[PDB]
Amino acid sequence: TSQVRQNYHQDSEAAINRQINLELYASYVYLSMSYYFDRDDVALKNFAKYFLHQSHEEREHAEKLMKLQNQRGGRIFLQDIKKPDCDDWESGLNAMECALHLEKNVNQSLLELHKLATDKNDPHLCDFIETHYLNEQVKAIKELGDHVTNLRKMGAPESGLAEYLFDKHTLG
Amino acid sequence: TSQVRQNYHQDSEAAINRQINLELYASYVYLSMSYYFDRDDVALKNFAKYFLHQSHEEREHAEKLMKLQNQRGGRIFLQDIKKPDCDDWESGLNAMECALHLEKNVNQSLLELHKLATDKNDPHLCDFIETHYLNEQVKAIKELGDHVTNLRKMGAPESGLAEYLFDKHTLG
Amino acid sequence: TSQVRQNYHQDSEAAINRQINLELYASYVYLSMSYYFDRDDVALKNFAKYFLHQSHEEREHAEKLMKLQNQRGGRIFLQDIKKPDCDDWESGLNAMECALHLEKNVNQSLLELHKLATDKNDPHLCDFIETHYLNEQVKAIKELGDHVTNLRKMGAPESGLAEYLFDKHTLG
Amino acid sequence: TSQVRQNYHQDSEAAINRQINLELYASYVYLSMSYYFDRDDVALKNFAKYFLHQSHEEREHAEKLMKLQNQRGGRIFLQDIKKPDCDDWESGLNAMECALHLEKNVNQSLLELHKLATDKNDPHLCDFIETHYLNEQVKAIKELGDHVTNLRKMGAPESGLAEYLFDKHTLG
Amino acid sequence: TSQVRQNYHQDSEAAINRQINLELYASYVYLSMSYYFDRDDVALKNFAKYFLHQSHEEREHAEKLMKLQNQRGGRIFLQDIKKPDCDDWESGLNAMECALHLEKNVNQSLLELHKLATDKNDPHLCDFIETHYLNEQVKAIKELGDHVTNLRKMGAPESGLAEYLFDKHTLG
Amino acid sequence: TSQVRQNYHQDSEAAINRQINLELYASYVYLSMSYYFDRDDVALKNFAKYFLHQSHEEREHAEKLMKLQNQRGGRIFLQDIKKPDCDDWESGLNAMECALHLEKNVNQSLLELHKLATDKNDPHLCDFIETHYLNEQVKAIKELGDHVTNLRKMGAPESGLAEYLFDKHTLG
Repeated sequence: TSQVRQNYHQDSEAAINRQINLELYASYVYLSMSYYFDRDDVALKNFAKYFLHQSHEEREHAEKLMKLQNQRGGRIFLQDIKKPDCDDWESGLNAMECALHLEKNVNQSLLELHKLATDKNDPHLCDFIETHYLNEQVKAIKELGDHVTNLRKMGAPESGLAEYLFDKHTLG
Repeated sequence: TSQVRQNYHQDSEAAINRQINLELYASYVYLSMSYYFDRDDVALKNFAKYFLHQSHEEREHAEKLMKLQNQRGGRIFLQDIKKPDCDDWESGLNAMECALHLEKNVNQSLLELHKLATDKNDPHLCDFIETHYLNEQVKAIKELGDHVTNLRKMGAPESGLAEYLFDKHTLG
Repeated sequence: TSQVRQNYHQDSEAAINRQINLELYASYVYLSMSYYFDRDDVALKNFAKYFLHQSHEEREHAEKLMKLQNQRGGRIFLQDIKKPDCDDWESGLNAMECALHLEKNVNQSLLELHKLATDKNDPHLCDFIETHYLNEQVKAIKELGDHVTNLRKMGAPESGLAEYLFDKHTLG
Repeated sequence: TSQVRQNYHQDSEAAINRQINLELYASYVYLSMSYYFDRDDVALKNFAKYFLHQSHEEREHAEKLMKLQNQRGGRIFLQDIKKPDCDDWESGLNAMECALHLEKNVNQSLLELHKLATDKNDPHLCDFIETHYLNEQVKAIKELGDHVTNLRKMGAPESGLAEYLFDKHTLG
Repeated sequence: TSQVRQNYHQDSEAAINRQINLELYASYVYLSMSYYFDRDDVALKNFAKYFLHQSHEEREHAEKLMKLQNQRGGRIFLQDIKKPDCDDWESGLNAMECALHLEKNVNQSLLELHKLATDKNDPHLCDFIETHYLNEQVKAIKELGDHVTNLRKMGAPESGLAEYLFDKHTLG
Repeated sequence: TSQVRQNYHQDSEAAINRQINLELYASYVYLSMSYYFDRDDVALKNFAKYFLHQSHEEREHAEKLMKLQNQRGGRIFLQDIKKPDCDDWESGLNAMECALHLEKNVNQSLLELHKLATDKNDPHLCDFIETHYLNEQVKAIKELGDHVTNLRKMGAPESGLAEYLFDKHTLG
């Protein structure tokens, strides 16, 4: 019914709305993680800053998807943003592993979205996903994997000195 | 159990968590409103920018409450962020009135929070609420009331020229 | 026969030449529209500037396609540029709607071109179309739809005050 | 019927429209010539730049005539822009000679236009043609004649070294 | 076994390693060509600079592929870099033609890589190849074709004056 | 047969070509080492940057030898560049020790080259080797020995904290 809509299938619109919800959920998870490390009994300021930055970037991803939905003449339908799985993230390493797993889930959702856009012969949507989301996801996953590897090699779970020094030198 | 907690009652902590959820919900409502006016069949860019700015500011309010919760030794417990009441906001005037009503609800919640902080003899929390939230709320309510009044006097609901000119001159 | 030609099918070359003609035709249509609004009995200077800018950008699109044709070793075959459908465009709103319809036709042609490039396994051509034409087309269609919506809500066809004020505030 | 029309005869208006078409045709011819020299089997970049510059200037001439038509209260009536006579221009010298012949035809058309304006006692049109078109045409014809003479003296048709060196030193 | 690997098929990893070897081989060929023209009995400094620049750029292409291999969780497996086909490149024109043929082989390998990435439903790899390699390859092939055409038209193989002047004016 | 050759014995030319191959092989080894430390399961960015810098410098050494070969009228004869001994370098300390051993082999080759140049009474070649290669080799060997010593004293092979901190403070 939109005057601008062209070659934009309904399944693509629904999947874009689902992806919007997933990006908002990721922003919420990162917000929770950020303020876990601000606790007086955790007190790792650079971990908190890192996760707050990630939360803001995920909000940006969601807003770019909403802009895309309006550009193609689809209609945005928002849903509840579910609370994060954990309230206590238990360590810097555990938070990094959870973030890695979350970003891999988001990547899988984006790949399914790209496959749907391909099956519907929507080159603009495929290009939008490739240009703005796929490489960003690969970069984020690689960075999180590097952080997890370094924390593990330092002996992070047992020794708080490892997490302290990683906070200052890598995230600082 | 927190080493920093002092004169911070459990009811105050619970009410702060509830206020965090309300601020996040307000940010979500403003996000929905912002991308309603970005639609090709609505197409009021300055309304969209205004509501996006409000959404970001509400996110900031929520984050400041989370920082307060950590400062006093309370523990943050996040909940689901419920979807906004409407998906179609139907006009600039209707969105402004809904925003006014939302900000008045938020003000009422903050006043109840202040009364609870007073009854528990928590001067730091009372001062935090007064300094960072009460006057901001009064300013926002006054501004929204002015916008609603001007739109009504222009004849906004019937004439789209009113909404167009308000978009350019007041929100521009 | 070209020393540089590689994975460039003849159907792709023919379709590129057809697209060149369509882009030149669009530039001509926008030129006609621009100098309609320069008439003393129409006298909407910002409408004229907008459509002249669009005409120049369409010329740029055509020249970029010609450069592509030479880069891949195809040969350019120019055809007549047909005169525009109308000499009197009758209003700012009517011109905007005609421009929207023209840009949608151009988008449909580009999508058919992309499908042909996909069927011939020509990734370079597909990427060229996606990178330089598809998102530009989506942006142009969205912008024209917004202009049409605003003119309609202002009451443009009946009232010349609407067209006058749109000229100064949106296109100014 | 135009409120601004004064001492502007119908034959003058028709001849101005014909001149607009001729200027657009010249721009198209120069565009074809420019992208002939961009071919991988021709590969004379400065010839291509020269002819593209000429094409843009001819577009400017056409637009100035359209502005004149609106200034005097006449009405623009566009026609088809015929495809250029050649798709393969066969050498730098051949293209230069064809350009010389085209500019001489355009000059002859402008002189007939001036004679018509004189016979209708239209001093403004005569002055417009003299001030903006006649001396520009004489300069262009002289420059093209100089280029043709130099290419001939270098032995251009037989030796590609002549065309190469002319491209770098004269058109560079 | 990599914590970051996702939607990255083993055939894609093997083909990426093969492409790394091909890019390194191209860098080696260009190095040989560059120092052929530095010989006292050849003595064309700008040809040498051109081919050295190409050698460095091919090294950059190889390193970018290695970075890609690590980003996706694949493992780099290096092989011998075979010596170039020729030690005496015999002329500027002959070297340019050999470079054209080499770049066309590299383009064919990249197109096969893209087809493999498409068959394995790997949009990130397809986009990486399209964004960073395909258009660069097309540009390089077009430029080499232009150089070959100009050298041939100047009479390069027979006359050393042609090669001398091409060295100063085109490659200078 | 070269017009510039003077006091340049054939054995010297052959040994220079062998040294060119050895320098290229060293560059390849350092490239392999650099992209080992870029792996997600190793993730020591400053080790990778150090070894990439060394690889580029070895390429420069090879190119300077090729320039020398042309300056004296000898002829360059390139050979295959053999793949590095290892694909998994297993630790920062192990890579540093392997680099030390490689640089000592290169130094031994250069000393044999200098002895050959002395036996052939070639003062220019002896001075070239002394001025551009011998002191650089001694500096590199000393630096690598210092790095190995520090890593060993930190307990590098067992503790990843040692390698992490060496990465940030010494190579950072």
